[PDB]
Amino acid sequence: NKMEAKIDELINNDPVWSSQNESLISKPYNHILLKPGKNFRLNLIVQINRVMNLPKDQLAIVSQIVELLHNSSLLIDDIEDNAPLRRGQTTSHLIFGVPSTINTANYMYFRAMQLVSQLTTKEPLYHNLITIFNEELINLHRGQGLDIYWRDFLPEIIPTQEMYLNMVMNKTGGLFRLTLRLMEALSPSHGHSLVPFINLLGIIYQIRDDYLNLKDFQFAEDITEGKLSFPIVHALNFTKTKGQTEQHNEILRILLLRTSDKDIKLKLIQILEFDTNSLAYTKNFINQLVNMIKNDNENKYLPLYIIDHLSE
Amino acid sequence: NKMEAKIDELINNDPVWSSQNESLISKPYNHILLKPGKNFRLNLIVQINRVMNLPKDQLAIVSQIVELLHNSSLLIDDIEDNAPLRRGQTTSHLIFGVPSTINTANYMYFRAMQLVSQLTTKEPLYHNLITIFNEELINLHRGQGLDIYWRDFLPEIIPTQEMYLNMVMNKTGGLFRLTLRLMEALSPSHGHSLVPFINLLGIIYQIRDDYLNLKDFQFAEDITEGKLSFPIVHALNFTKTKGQTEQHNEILRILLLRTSDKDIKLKLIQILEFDTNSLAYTKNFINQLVNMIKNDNENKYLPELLYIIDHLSE
Ligand SMILES: CC(C)=CCC/C(C)=C/CC/C(C)=C/CC/C(C)=C/COP(=O)(O)OP(=O)(O)O
Ligand SMILES: CC(C)=CCC/C(C)=C/CC/C(C)=C/CC/C(C)=C/COP(=O)(O)OP(=O)(O)O
Ligand SMILES: [Mg+2]
Ligand SMILES: [Mg+2]
Ligand SMILES: [Mg+2]
Ligand SMILES: [Mg+2]
Repeated sequence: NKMEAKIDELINNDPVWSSQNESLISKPYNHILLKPGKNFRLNLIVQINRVMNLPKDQLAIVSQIVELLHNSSLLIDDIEDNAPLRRGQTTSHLIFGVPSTINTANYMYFRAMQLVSQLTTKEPLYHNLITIFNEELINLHRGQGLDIYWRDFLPEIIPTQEMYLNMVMNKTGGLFRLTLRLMEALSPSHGHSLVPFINLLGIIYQIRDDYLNLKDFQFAEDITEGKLSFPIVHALNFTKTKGQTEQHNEILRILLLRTSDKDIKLKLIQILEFDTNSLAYTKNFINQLVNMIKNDNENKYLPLYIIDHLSE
Repeated sequence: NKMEAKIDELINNDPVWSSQNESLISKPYNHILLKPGKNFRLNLIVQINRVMNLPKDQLAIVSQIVELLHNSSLLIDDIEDNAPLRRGQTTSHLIFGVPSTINTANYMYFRAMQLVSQLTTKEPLYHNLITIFNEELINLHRGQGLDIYWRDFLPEIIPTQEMYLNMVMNKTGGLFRLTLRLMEALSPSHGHSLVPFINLLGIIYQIRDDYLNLKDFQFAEDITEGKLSFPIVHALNFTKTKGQTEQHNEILRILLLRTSDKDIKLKLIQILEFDTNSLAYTKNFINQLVNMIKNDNENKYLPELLYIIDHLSE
C-alpha cells in the first residue's frame, strides 16, 4: 500500500536533485575556481571578439563553456599527473579525494555541453556548434592520452619533436580551437579563419609551460611526473643522435625515479644545461615561434601583449 | 626557414592522429570489453524494440552508444570505488594505471556522443537525441556524486532510504532512461511511455546489486569500499531510530576501516542479518518491487520481460 504508492510516485517523476545536492557535487570545482587566470582567458576571448563581434551575452555563454571545460580538464589532469599544486594552491583531489574530483570534473564537462544549446536555437547552427565541441574534446583526449602513454610506458617509446608537436596540436590545441571555432561559427560579421594563429598560440603556450617548469626551478614538478616535456624530448633525441649512451640513460633513469629530491632534479637540469643545451634550445624555439607572429607584416596569421603573458 | 615551413604546415592542417595512436590509447577500454554482459544488455534492448520497432541498423547504433557509455562508466566507477575486480577479472586501472584509464573512459564518452549523429539526418530529431544523451549523463554523474560523497565523507551525512532511492534514480536510472528515451524518440511507431517501468527496473537492479554483494558472501567488496548500500542505509537508520547507539557506531567504524578482513566483514553482515534484520528487509523490498510488475495485469507499467527481471543481475 504505502510502499508501492511511494515507489509509484518516485518512478513517475523526474529524478530528484536539490540545490543542496548541487552544492555538494560542486565542491571540487569551486575549489579550482579560486585559482587565478580567469582574467586572462577572459581577455583573450574579448580581444578575439574585436574581430568576431558576438553580442555580449552570447559571448558570455562561450566564456562560461570555455571556463568549465578548462577547469575540469585541469582537475582531471592533476589526478593524471599526481600534481600536488596548481597555481600555488593544493590540488582538489588531495582535498576532496580522487573519486569526487573525477566525478565532478566529468559532470562539469556535461554541464558545459548543455550550455552549448543556449548559444542558439537555430537547428543547423546548433548541430555545427555541438560538432565543434565534440571534435575538439575528442582531440584534447587523444592528445592527453598520448602524453600519458609516453610517460607511463617510458622507455618503450621516446617521442621525436615531430611526435611531440602532433601531441600538442591535439592536447593543448583542442580548447584553443574549440573556443575560436565556436566564435567564428557564431560571428554575425571577417576574413581568413584564425585557426592557424590559434594553433600557433597553443604550441607556444605548451612549450612555454614545459620550459618555465624547469627554468623557474633552475619545483620542476614535471621531472617528478616523468613527463616527456619539450626540453626532455630534445635532450633524449639529442643524446641518442650523438651516441651519448650514458647521458641518454641517465636522463631516463631520473625520469623513471618519479623523484621529489631537489638534488636529483637539479642533476637532470645540469644534463640539460651543460650536455644537451636543451633549455637554451627551447628558449630559442619559442622565440622563433613568437617571431613568426611578430614579423607577420602581411597578416597571414594575425587578423603582442597576450602572447608575451601567454603562460598565465 | 625549414622550421617555419614545418610549423606553417602543422598549424594549417587538422591535428595528426594515427590508427596506431588510436590503438595505444584504447587499451583500458579493450580490456573491459573482455568482460561478459554484452549479450544480456543486447537482450533487453531487443525486447523493448519489439515495442519501439526501430530498424535493425538503427538499433545497432543505439546499442553501440549505450555500450560505450556503460563501459566507460564502469572503468571510471572502479577507479572511484577502488575495485580490484569486475566480472571476475582484474580492473583496468590496476593494469594500465588510473591516468590512462580515466582519460580513455572520458575519450569513449565523447566517441559515443559522436555516434549520435549517425542515428538520423534530420536536425530537429538530432537535437532531441543529443538532449536526451546530455540530460541522462548529467543525471548519472549527479547520482554517482552523492554515492561517492556520502561514502567518502561519512559520517557527515547518513542518507535515509528516501535519499538513497533518489541517488539511484539518478545514478542507475540514468543509462536505463537514456537507452529507452533514445528508442522512444526514434520510434517510427505504442502505448504509454515505458520510462516508469525502466526507472523501476533500475531501482530493482541496484538494490539487488547491493543485496547480492553481501548475500553471496554470507567477497562483500562493498564493505571494503565503505559504500552506503541499500542494506547499510536501512541498518544505519534502524539503529538510530531504535537507540542502538553502539551498533550504529560499529557499522560506521567497520565501513570506515576499508577492510579486506573476511571475519570483520562477516561480523557486519551478521549484524545486518540478526540485529537490524536489514537483509530480510532488503529481500522483502526487492520482492515487493518485482511484484509491482508481476501483478501488473492491467499493463500499467509493462507495455520475456519477466525473465530479464529475474536475471537482472547479469
Ligand atoms: C582561444 C581563445 C579565444 C581562448 C582560449 C580559451 C582557453 C580555455 C584557453 C586555455 C586552453 C588550455 C591551456 C588547454 C590545455 C589544458 C590541458 C589539457 C592541460 C593539461 O596538460 P599539461 O601539460 O599536464 O598541463 P599542466 O602543465 O598545466 O599540468
Ligand atoms: C533500458 C535498456 C533497453 C537497456 C539497458 C542498457 C544498459 C546500459 C543497462 C545497464 C545500465 C547500468 C547498470 C548502469 C549503471 C552503471 C554505473 C553508474 C555503475 C556504478 O555504480 P555502482 O553502484 O558502483 O555499481 P557496481 O556495483 O557495478 O560497482
Ligand atoms: Mg599536468
Ligand atoms: Mg598532463
Ligand atoms: Mg562500483
Ligand atoms: Mg560506484
